[PDB]
Amino acid sequence: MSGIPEITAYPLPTAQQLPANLARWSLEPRRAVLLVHAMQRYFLRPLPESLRAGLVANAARLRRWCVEQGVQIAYTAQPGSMTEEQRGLLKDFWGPGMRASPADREVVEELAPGPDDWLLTKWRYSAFFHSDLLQRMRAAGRDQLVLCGVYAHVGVLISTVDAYSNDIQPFLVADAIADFSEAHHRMALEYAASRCAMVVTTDEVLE
Amino acid sequence: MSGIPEITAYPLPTAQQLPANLARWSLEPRRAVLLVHAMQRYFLRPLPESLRAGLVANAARLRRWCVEQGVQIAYTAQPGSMTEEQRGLLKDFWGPGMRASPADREVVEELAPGPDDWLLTKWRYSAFFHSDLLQRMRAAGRDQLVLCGVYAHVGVLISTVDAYSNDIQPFLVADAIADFSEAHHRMALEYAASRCAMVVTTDEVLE
Ligand SMILES: CCCCCCCCO[C@@H]1O[C@H](CO)[C@@H](O)[C@H](O)[C@H]1O
Ligand SMILES: CCCCCCCCO[C@@H]1O[C@H](CO)[C@@H](O)[C@H](O)[C@H]1O
Ligand SMILES: C=C(O[C@H]1C=CC=C(C(=O)O)[C@@H]1O)C(=O)O
Ligand SMILES: C=C(O[C@H]1C=CC=C(C(=O)O)[C@@H]1O)C(=O)O
Repeated sequence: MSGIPEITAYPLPTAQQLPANLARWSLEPRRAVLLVHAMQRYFLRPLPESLRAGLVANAARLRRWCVEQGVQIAYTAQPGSMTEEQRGLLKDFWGPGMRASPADREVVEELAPGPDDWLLTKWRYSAFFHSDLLQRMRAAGRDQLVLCGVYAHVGVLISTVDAYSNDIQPFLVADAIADFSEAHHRMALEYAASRCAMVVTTDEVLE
Repeated sequence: MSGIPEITAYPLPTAQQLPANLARWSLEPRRAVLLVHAMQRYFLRPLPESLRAGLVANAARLRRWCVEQGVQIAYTAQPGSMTEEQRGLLKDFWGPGMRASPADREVVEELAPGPDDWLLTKWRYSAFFHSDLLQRMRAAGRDQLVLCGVYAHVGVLISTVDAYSNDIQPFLVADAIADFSEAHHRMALEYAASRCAMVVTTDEVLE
């Protein structure tokens, strides 16, 4: 009862297909965190292999640049086997959710965390919710957030909104996210570019 | 430089045009708060009069039922004349924002707050952000939230998401909200019904 629908293959958007950004922010490595959002085996299994492959190749490219440039890396991941109390109203849309087993909860090996990277717990749509993401960013002097991962219109977008709300400038990497469908993905970008982030492609980040 | 686009008249959705709810929550007055979200003069002036009139008539109907049934009423409102620091990244999409003058910041008279109603400050998209909404709901023993107001896809939706995330069951009143366009409004409902709320009409609440 995952609540996650059948996902049909679609192309990741190119720079030419992105909506116009209304903001004018510019990414500075020294100010930034890369949020690798919910790239757990359980959340990537629903993706068709072509989409999975495109997503993980770009996120990996992105992560390597970030490490080379001194961008702080952060992963969010659900603990798995949430208690009823922990699960709360996620139950109603998404069932009991993934198990606390390596097969479900592991970050996929192509994005394997390194010793210096932050490991944050995901409870709800926003990566900041009941995590110490905000506190860590403040204590690290980092006020920009680069987002990649899944699902574009759900946790990725809501995390973007929350960062924005905390006066943290977000950069949503349009082809290093994936979603339930092309339309969901496109609408997440449209929302971001006009309401809370700079929408960019992986190449655009790498310059 | 409000950032608010020209809004063209459109009909509020009827029960038959609503997306299917995936949740099964049921509103109990004793558990609930009615959030009258950003119904300030400044935010309603961009609406064409037909849309304004439909919105305020349904919100008023809703508020009267809520009072008759013992539902706690709460208003959110921006202080106006935000400092640069207070305004933060809202500046980039929405300019300096409304003034701290009655002409901008007042709740519209058709929804005039009463002495028992909560007055909460709005800073960002989510009504909970830097307000004491959550704290008050917890201390009042209320764990359901009925939302009306503007703009459907921005603060109304993000507030709905935040309530949901705090295991507070939301009820989004589809024809007691308004938005930048019909498509924005419809997509907010689609999002809500499948991700964070029961979507209902004013009549459906009044039974
Ligand atoms: C910016 C993001 C915009 C998303 C607009 C609608 C998002 C919710 O879309 C929902 O997806 C479900 C499949 O998961 C469908 O079954 C629902 O009918 C549909 O409304
Ligand atoms: C669930 C809510 C879905 C909204 C999908 C897109 C929302 C943002 O829509 C934006 O509205 C602007 C006018 O304000 C347009 O100028 C932008 O081009 C458009 O992308
Ligand atoms: C990958 C996300 O997880 C959520 C979305 C679908 C299923 C979930 C679950 O089973 O818990 C999440 O709540 C995200 O927030 O985008
Ligand atoms: C009515 C809202 O205010 C926001 C939306 C547009 C302009 C705003 C402003 O000028 O501050 C808000 O940030 C809402 O969150 O939906």
